[PDB]
Amino acid sequence: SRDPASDQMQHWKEQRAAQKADVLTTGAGNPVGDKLNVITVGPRGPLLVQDVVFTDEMAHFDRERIPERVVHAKGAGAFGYFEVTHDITKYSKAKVFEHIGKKTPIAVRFSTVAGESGSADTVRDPRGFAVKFYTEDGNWDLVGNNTPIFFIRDPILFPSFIHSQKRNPQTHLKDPDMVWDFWSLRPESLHQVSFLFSDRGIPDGHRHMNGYGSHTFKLVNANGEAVYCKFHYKTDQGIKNLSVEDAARLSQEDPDYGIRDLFNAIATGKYPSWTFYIQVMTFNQAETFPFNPFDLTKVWPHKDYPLIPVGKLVLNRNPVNYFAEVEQIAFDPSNMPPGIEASPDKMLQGRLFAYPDTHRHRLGPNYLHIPVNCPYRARVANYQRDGPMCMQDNQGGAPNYYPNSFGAPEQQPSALEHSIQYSGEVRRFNTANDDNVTQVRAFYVNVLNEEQRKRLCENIAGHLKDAQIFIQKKAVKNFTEVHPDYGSHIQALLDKYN
Amino acid sequence: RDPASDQMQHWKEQRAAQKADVLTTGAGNPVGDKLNVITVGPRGPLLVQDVVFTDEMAHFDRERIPERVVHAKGAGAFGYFEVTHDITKYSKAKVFEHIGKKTPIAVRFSTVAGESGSADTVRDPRGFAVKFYTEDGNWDLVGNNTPIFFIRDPILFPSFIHSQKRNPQTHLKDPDMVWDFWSLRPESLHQVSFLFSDRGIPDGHRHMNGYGSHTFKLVNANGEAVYCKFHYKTDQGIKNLSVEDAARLSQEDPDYGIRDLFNAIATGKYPSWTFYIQVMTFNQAETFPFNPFDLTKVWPHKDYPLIPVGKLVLNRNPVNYFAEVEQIAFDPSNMPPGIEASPDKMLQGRLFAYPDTHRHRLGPNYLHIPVNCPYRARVANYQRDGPMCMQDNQGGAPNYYPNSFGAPEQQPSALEHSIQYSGEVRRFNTANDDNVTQVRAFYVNVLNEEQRKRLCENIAGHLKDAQIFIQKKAVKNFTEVHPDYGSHIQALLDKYN
Amino acid sequence: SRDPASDQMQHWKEQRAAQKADVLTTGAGNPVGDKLNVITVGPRGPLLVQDVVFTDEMAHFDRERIPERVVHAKGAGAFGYFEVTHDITKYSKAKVFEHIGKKTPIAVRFSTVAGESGSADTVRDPRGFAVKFYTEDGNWDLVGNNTPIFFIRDPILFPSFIHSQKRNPQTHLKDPDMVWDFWSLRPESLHQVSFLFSDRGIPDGHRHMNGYGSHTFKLVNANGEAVYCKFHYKTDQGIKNLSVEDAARLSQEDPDYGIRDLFNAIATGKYPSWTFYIQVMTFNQAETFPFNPFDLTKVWPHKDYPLIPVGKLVLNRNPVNYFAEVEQIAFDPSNMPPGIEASPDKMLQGRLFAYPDTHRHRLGPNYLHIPVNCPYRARVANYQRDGPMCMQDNQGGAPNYYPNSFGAPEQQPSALEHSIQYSGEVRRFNTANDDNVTQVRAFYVNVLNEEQRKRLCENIAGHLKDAQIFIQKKAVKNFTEVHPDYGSHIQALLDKYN
Amino acid sequence: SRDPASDQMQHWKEQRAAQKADVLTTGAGNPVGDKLNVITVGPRGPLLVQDVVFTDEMAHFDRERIPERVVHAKGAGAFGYFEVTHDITKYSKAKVFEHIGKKTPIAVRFSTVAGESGSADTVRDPRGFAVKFYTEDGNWDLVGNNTPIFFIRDPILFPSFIHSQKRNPQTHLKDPDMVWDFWSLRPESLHQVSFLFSDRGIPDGHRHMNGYGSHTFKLVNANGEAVYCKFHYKTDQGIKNLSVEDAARLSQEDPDYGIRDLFNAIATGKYPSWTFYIQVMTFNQAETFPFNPFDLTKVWPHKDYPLIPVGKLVLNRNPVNYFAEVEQIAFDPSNMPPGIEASPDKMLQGRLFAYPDTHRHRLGPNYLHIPVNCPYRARVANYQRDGPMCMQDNQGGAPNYYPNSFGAPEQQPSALEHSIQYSGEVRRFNTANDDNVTQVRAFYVNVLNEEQRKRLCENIAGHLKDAQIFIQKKAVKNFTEVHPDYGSHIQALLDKYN
Ligand code: HEM
Repeated sequence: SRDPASDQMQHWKEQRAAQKADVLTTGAGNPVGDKLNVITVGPRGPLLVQDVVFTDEMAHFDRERIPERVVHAKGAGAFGYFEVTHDITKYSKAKVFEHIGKKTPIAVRFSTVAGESGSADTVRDPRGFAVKFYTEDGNWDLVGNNTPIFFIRDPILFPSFIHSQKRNPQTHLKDPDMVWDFWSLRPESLHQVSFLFSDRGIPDGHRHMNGYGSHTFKLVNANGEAVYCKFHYKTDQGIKNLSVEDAARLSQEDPDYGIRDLFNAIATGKYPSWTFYIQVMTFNQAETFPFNPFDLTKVWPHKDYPLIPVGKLVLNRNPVNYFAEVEQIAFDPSNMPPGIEASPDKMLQGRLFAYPDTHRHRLGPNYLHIPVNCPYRARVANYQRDGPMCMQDNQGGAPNYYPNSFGAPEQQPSALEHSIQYSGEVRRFNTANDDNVTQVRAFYVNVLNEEQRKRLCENIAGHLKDAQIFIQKKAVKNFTEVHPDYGSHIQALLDKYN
Repeated sequence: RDPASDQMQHWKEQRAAQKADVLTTGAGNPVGDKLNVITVGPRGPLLVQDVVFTDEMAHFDRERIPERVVHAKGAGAFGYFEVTHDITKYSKAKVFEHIGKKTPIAVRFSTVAGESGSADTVRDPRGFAVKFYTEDGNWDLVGNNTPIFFIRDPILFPSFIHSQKRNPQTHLKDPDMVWDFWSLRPESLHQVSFLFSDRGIPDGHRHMNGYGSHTFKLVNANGEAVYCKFHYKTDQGIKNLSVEDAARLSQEDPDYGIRDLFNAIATGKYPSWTFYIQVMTFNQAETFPFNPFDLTKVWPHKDYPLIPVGKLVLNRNPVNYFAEVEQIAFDPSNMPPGIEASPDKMLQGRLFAYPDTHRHRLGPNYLHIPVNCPYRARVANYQRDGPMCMQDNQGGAPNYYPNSFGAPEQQPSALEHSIQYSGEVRRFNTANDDNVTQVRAFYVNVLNEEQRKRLCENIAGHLKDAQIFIQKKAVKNFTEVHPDYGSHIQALLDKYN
Repeated sequence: SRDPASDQMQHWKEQRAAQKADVLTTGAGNPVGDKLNVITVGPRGPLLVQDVVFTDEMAHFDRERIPERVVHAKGAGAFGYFEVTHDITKYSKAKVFEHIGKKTPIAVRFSTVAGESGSADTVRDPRGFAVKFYTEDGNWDLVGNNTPIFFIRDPILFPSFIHSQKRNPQTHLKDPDMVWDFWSLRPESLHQVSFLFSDRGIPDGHRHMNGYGSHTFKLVNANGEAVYCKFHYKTDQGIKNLSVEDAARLSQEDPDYGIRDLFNAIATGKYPSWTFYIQVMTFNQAETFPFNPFDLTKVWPHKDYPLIPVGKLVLNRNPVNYFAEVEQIAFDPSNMPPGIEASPDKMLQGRLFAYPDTHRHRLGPNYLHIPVNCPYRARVANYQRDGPMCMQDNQGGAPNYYPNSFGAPEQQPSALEHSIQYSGEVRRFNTANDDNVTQVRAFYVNVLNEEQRKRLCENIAGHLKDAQIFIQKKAVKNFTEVHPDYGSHIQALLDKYN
Repeated sequence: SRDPASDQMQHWKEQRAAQKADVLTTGAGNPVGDKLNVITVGPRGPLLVQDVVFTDEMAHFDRERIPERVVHAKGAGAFGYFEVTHDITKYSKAKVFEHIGKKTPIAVRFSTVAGESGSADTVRDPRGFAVKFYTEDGNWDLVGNNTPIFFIRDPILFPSFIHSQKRNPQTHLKDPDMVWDFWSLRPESLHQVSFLFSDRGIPDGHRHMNGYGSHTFKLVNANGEAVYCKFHYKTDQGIKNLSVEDAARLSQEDPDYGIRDLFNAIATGKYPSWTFYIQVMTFNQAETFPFNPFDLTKVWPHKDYPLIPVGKLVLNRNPVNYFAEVEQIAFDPSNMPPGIEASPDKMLQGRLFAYPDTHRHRLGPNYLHIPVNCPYRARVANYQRDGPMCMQDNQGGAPNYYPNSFGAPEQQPSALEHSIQYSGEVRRFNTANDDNVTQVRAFYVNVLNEEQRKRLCENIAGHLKDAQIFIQKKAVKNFTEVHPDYGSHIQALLDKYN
């Protein structure tokens, strides 16, 4: 009768109408005589401990909630597949791109950074775009965003950035004062601030936005030659955005606009698609780059590094159970198959450690046993062993020590990583005084036109109006360093707001 | 502007003289640098010897604790309780022992279905939980903004919460589930009528009443027991908001209640609530037309007049929201001598439910958290080692009872009241009970024409998205309540469809 | 060769000699190229975060320890089956006894009460005998002991008893001072103390001891008539015991004597067997019992309540992985199928609440999805849809609320429990003087002969010699109340020891 | 009266005879009326959920156990102080060594590696010697052992070594087969094996053994000049050991021999003492060392690197609660104050990451709020925020992001580390074919005499007799590579044993 997002239970009943309803069992499978009333001493007496069904149900209900992700809590998920359309075997030996036509199952989670589990979808926020590839050589987690860059470039400032973006520790209120204080004290965030406050900041659903790995990745081919690559997945449905008033109205109407849109589009046969590209940079070009090639704030221009098509991402399956397949899913950037490796990108290096720790915290030590996280296209044969909530044979009676003389699993020499000589001094290097203005200026002048610049300035001024006077002055100084037109228009809008 | 916006300026001015403290790690080792990571060369990989980076990242990775399964979105405050009248005849508890006895309190305001990132101004019953720090230990009065509840049997609470919350597959709200449960359980008609009225969306936490909603037993020094209700009525006046204003406030600031409470407390506008009771004797409990322990039944003020007890004043904001509001736990089983529980099935179920979820959400030793500590009581027992054992594990005291070495001893005075019951211990079907007359009286007498019209409009607006047969069942229940109720609701639904 | 326990890895290698050694993978299935050395900059340089395999394996190593059971930590497990031999369908309608010859899979765990995971098997301690039945009506957990009785009779004293049996809170040393202080202050433990310090207190392996449910259970047949029953499983291998010197010597030589003995006996075709009996008591007989029929410190004499054979317990399978099948197993006495229910036995009522709580703490909220704990002979269907490490499909998109109009699982009236009318007053009743002497006197006089009495007195005196003078005097007073011969022999031995 | 280890409770009662016994309260401080009987309807009725005190007590008892340490589970603890006796300010700028006479509180935990919680003290095992210093610059954890060296030299093999030392995954029994298989496949463990099977392998209590940091630590003085140092704490009570028969007898009598000995010695005014030494090595000597100066299997001879006294360790206080002060204590080697830093020792680098992870696992994310782990001699201010069991004010309303313009805590420039130029290709370097024989040979010939070598061979043969033939042959080949006398004596003893 209605759209698929509301007829879920009617569809379930139609699907399971011929068969009889299952009997009501306890946790241990004991059938339940009654589940409407509790055992009491007469009509008006106290409760009995002997109500094992009540105790079981109440205890399980008391433990429903697991810790939410520290970032990207609110999200929507889907399942699909990946198809290779062109040969990039000259760059990487990974089995994902081994030949043309090789389908590969994938899982995708869309999310917002600062939004909590009960927040609205249509808000001004960078969007999370996490893709998991189920491959015969284990799982590969491409955890990207809807933006090629990020706010900061050094890992130790990520918790401070998240704290500044989140609620005030005392009042529990979202605070543009902290937001703009951090943004002005770290001027490298100007590029991402411009990207977020442009019209692309509030996309019209998850099907109308691009995805970027944002990191330079290392591709090793069969000969051992290594190149540096970027990852872009571009939507085939077209880029579409929403206005501020429309975003606020959608937020007040339905906070789950993105989830509902994705669910309906998938259930109506309107499968969203993304085209997979790469940008390959050689070692020589990495040495001769005008900036740091591994800088998270920098992009690679399309003129010197043209996009090369690789494959296509199609999402064609809604999650059966949201908690089972979306809430419990974990993306580990360290999960990289042979042929793809990490670069000296400091942010990526920090992410290599950050994610498994929080996954063990919020999902348990054995979270890789969860079906959505399992590499079911492979076998996990190693010397890892006993853990909390270990529902596996625990690899049976196999030896749990290595090396051994009893035919236990053995390492494969071909999986050894690429080696690069690194010369220098092991110390902390100050990098806040780097170049932060030229790419932002190029984006503002060349990429943006008059109306988009006006909208960007209006959005920045509207968000910054609630900050303190000196914070606004510092932000204005940064914007003026970017461009005098930027700074002057922002100052004028702020002055009329005051 | 508001003090909440000027929080950091206030914090800076609070020192105004002291230089910034040194930056230490978790173990107190001073930090040489906290802006850059240790790398080999300008463009090299990270090194594991960055102990400060590993510590900060690991602590950041574990910042989130599980949210409460219900009443997740909350606002808290601290204050005190003052006794204004003598009710020592009914109860011997030291909270009401004498007039003028100040007593520290802590309260939390919350919404039932609202998750952590949700808007305050939403049509939802409001949580009003009060904790009393008393020399006889802590007392948790976990009330609501309504004198009643939707259901009356404990085993249906998880089903009700599931129906109120997201769809398991689509993760979307389902009025289909909400109204299916409401129509299949007609006892929720009274609370539904209360919620879909003007009082459903209050204008801040300072403009709503609080109700324990349960019949409690008061035992005096002689052992004579009575049944009592608890009402705390706002002295600031009852204030409500329209649906358009509620939606606009939700779109503007989801934390309107938190901000309003914070500003009112910080501006010297301390909210107050007047404490009352409704005492019922044993015989009147036998002569009550309905079940006196029914959660869907109130006691009319004509036969059970309100009698003032004290006043609740909130005059302090939380210093740290996570430390004093997120980590606070309210256990209804925490009852001092002189107050006990009744055979109210819902209360009996809560007595077991709350400590379990507190041990899950905060940890086995959650009573060692400062906000949950009974710092007016000298705790001494035989409970021992647990995860994050905190204070002293009670030292070298014997950990078994009884013993011959002067370990803590039970005192006979704290013995509970003894009442005899007769009957067969079995499950009793109590869904066919009376559910109509109190709702009918509230609709006809308490409300007027415009309030009934608004109530019907709100119910129709919420119910229009349900399926046809669910709407028909709900309409039949409303017609059973009153033909005019049912007919107006059905007309509005037909216009909506 | 040697015992099969020592040849485990040789057997494993012989079994897996016809198959290629598995490749070494990470947690996510990524193949490992070098698991012998860490990534270092140069030969003598610092470690780099890039060792994703090192971090993952070390993190899993850091979390392999789950909390040990608060009691019965040291354990040995086995798997087998239960065969019905006779007809008891007149007493209970449970499908576990429905027909003759109906095989039923079982799992058992043998344990000591006060022993930790690192302690010796051959010590003086009541032995745990927990049996799990996998039945089409869900799992049934018969959690018995090697003694028909217990130390106490009121559940609020169980933590105090365990504390007195365990280490001193300050010195972390065993304290017979606290042991005998609690024993003397609780005279009801005299029967259990006599049983424990008799010859059968130190059994020679788990195959040479009996098992007792120790509780009166309610059996409901198809007509609704309810009787009270006991459960006895008697070893077919014979009752064999060990001396104090031999027990100490075996403890010194090998702390895992029981585990090794059970493993070798099962692996050598020496399947241990236990014969299953019941002791049925009617409502009128319970009303006319000389003592409390529900008292945990009282037995039912075989003359008035003859044992009726039911079936046989055979163990014929060793655990494949000890942690997976013995450490992670959980026995819930509340897991009772229809036809068997609990009695007003206060200890049993307390256990009904105690066990699931500690299981959720020790394993986790979803511990029933662990394969050893799954009711794989039952089709579980309920409305519990959440949990840390949700491992099945979370029952898909089925409605999570009850009642409903969409064909969700429904309760069946046939599982409704038995109802009795209990008259009285709801209050605490002091029950410390329920004739704690007559059964102990009867046992000591009739069951034990002169040499066994002498050995029992020697054992009690040897254990009590380290207590204080007043504690010894109180214990001697209790033993004299039991019998003057008991008291005089114990006091003479104590005076010789002091 | 007996010794304090048994008169604990009597002394506790004597200390509190002149005060009324405290009332019995619940967890929330509500007084308890009756903690001896449960509330039941009538004399013989079912239990009722109204027993809030019973539910609280049972629930807290059900969660009494925390996960045991993956290694060094069985332990004994004590508290004392550290006194500086000489001037080492030229090597390090640490305030712990700042000047002479500076008393400093310390905490010490003694433990066995493979021993589990319920295991005997007198067992052949390397002994743990962990020292925590409470200083004004935070806590310093010197986590050493009773041996200057270790079994292996590469971090990734530590879990395999622990698995080989611990119980069989299937039979849950100890396996000398696994032990000697790992030992023979890793010949670098020969030095440590000789040390462990020498006479000092089973010390007579914790007061009669030395302690070694075993790692080369780097000391930075005020000028930034860095040196490499070792740490030795040598007992002033004398080195005393026990025979195999005596160790077995002590194990069968009392498994807590070490704990009891330490407790009695401290309570009787017999304070044990250890003298603090260092071995300083310069950069040039490290470059010219015949072996790897950072190798965990190599020592520094006293002729070239003489010991230089620093201070004294005195333990003069028993714990007042074993769980509160010994079980909950956590030692983090990364907790190093300014003036002391780590070296490129791979094992130390691995420990720096390993320890905090397992501490957060087994004690909770906020385990530094536990009083024994708190740095109460230093003031703590940082941007770490909300966690489970936040047992402090959570630093109030201070800003939770850095940098900021509101006077939040600031980094101290003088605490910056020492930078050393490091060159070489970032890759895994094999460390198995290194030199593993000459130091063991020197120890065997010079340090050991005839009877000591005979005892060492007897002990090794007694342990190795139960291994397989090929494992024994490989071990014999390793011992022959060490010395022909070693190999021939071991093989002759093995042939006599078989
Ligand atoms: C069988 C019936 C009920 C059950 C099983 C139940 C269960 C729960 C649970 C599990 C929590 C979470 C506590 C926490 O996470 O800290 C909670 C909180 C709460 N409940 Fe209930 N509840 C029931 C009925 C009621 C009733 C009748 C009222 C009011 C009259 C009520 C008012 C509240 C409030 C205000 C909170 C907020 C606690 C806080 O702010 O920390 N609930 N309840």
